[PDB]
Amino acid sequence: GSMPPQLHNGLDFSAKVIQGSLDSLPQEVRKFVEGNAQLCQPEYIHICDGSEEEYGRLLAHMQEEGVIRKLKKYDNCWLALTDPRDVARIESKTVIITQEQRDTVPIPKSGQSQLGRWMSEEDFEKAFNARFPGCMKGRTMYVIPFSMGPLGSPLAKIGIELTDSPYVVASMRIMTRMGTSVLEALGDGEFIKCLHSVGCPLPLKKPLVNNWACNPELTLIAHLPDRREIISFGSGYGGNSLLGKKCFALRIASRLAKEEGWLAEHMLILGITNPEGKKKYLAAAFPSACGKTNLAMMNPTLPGWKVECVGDDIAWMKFDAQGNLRAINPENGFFGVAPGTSVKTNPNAIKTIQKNTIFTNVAETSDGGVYWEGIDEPLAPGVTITSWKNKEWRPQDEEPCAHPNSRFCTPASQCPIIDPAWESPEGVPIEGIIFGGRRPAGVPLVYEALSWQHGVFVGAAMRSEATGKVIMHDPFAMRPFFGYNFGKYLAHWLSMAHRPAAKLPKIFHVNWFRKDKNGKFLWPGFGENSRVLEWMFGRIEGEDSAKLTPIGYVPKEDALNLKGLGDVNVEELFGISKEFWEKEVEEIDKYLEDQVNADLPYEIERELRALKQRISQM
Ligand SMILES: Nc1nc2c(ncn2[C@@H]2O[C@H](COP(=O)(O)OP(=O)(O)OP(=O)(O)O)[C@@H](O)[C@H]2O)c(=O)[nH]1
Ligand SMILES: O=C(O)C(=O)CS(=O)(=O)O
Ligand SMILES: [Mn+2]
Ligand SMILES: [Mn+2]
Ligand code: NA
Repeated sequence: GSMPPQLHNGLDFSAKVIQGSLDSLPQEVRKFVEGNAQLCQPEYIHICDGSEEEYGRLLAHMQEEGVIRKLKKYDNCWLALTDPRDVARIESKTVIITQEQRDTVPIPKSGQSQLGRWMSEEDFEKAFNARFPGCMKGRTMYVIPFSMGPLGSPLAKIGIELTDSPYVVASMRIMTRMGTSVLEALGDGEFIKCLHSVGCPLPLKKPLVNNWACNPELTLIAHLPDRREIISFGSGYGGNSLLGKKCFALRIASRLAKEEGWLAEHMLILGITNPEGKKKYLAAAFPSACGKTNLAMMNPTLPGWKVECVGDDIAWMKFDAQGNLRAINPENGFFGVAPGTSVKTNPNAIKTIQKNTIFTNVAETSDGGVYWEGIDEPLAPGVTITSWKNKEWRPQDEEPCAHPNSRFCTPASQCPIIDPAWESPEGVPIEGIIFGGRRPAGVPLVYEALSWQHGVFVGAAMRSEATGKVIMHDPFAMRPFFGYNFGKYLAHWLSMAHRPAAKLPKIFHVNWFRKDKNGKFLWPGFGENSRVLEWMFGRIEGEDSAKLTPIGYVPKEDALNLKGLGDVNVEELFGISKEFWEKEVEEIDKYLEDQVNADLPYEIERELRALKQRISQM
């Protein structure tokens, strides 16, 4: 782009560029970079090229500065340990800015919205000016050009993330497609503007914990959809700092999707092939910490079935001209929870994460490997553990060796079951959509919606045990992620039924988490969930394998393959109690009335009425 006009030499940052050229950038990309460099005052500007030489130089830089350690047991794997105040995506510090609040959340009838957190433009201006001026002093501003989706896909969109964290650059190279080829594809096109700072200008005003810069008291993750901007300050972690993932590919993208006729969803995508050589793609929305990654990478127990992974967390979907709902994974890697990952629960993740992977907040073994609760693989006599708090650790310490939200960040092209169409620009045709969460009582293993409207209500009605327990509402697994008013999002989903030629997927709801009276899981889950997927497959083919109930279709007796599982308390796992469901519909009704209020579509109110009526006839 061109040099800004100057009476002095205070606006052109060319002398501080240590990789790339401001003159090579598209005009509007130059203006974004240089305007924010003026505000944030970085010492240098590094324009990322996405090369393997860059990446290795970056990793070396962080290793020299003690920001990450090499895991010498594996091939090109690394470990970062954070400040314990900065360990997760933080919804209480996450906002969306629009002129009118109702564009962002429905105005609730009686209570405070739980469907988003609106901030006015003027309050955001104050917050921005209290944070960003001078915030990169003494640091490098990295410029990360990235594509969400295969480079060129009709469904793909480009962002530019400015950050002062080399951890963010390395993680974005895995999680997105990053570098010079993205700038060449973008040209003078539109892009999402992503600004990120850890909020710790040098010299440091406050103590640095574990070599991990953050500013918990000023953390703020903001989204300005009308300006196509995402501005995040004070956290270096996950969905707060890797701005392509939740901030772009769910919050900004769900609003662009509403504007443009598509969907952006917190869904895995998988391909499943049966023993008769037929393959189908499924999408599934479960809340965080409710097993999407385990399902997306399943190793099925049933012989002759195969599952392949297209993505594990975000889906972008659009009807094509033929009426098929086509989906892409806009991500380029998996940002998976590490604890609980074992050969029993996710053997294909175990395979994937031993090369080219960055781990955050797991334990390190003395021979340079990784450990966490639930890994279920013993260490040789002699090998010791350093916990994620950087302290010698043993099991008699009561605290976990890994933080419960610790992650791996691994390339998708390495997974041994990555689907052969996972980067197809046309996307994959979705034939079923699965909702679900953690329900210890009342909700059976699987049911099928009665109609598309009923299915949209079942997404709306989702609830899940918080991870005393509380049963939270998390409609469509999107509660922390709606880019705009949920009522309008329901209308958008309902409207897909009115598109001529639309081939609507079947909608299901699952529950892996039902417990008996003693608190034991009724269903063994994991790869045995292949039995539930086989039933859903047959359903999509029209098999006569369902029985009607008040909450939807369930498997007929004998319809699930439970060979090898004769031991299961089938009475309890599939049972439907009038008393539980009368209470459930009352909670659903109270939630939708308060939280969606004047923006609740008629058709969702009608499905609530019909479910109440069907339960009343039990
Ligand atoms: N009982 C049971 N637990 C399951 C099953 N599948 C996954 N889990 C549990 O789900 C958790 C793992 O899910 P996460 O990786 O946290 O879930 P996610 O949906 O991928 O979350 P995000 O990556 O945060 O969006 C662990 O507690 C697992 O034991 C299943 O079939 N049965
Ligand atoms: O919280 C989630 O749903 C996640 O996938 C982790 S993060 O990307 O939000 O950090
Ligand atoms: Mn996951
Ligand atoms: Mn997620
Ligand atoms: Na650290």
